Amino acid sequence: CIKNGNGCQPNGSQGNCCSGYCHKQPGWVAGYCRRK
Repeated sequence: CIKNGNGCQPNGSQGNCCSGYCHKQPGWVAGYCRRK
């Protein structure tokens, strides 16, 4: 969990990262976490 290299929003099933911040662009399938 956490960091720009971990699953967070693969298919929008209420995606949420422990950090409390994520990142998903309208292109890639699975959105990864984000710290800042």
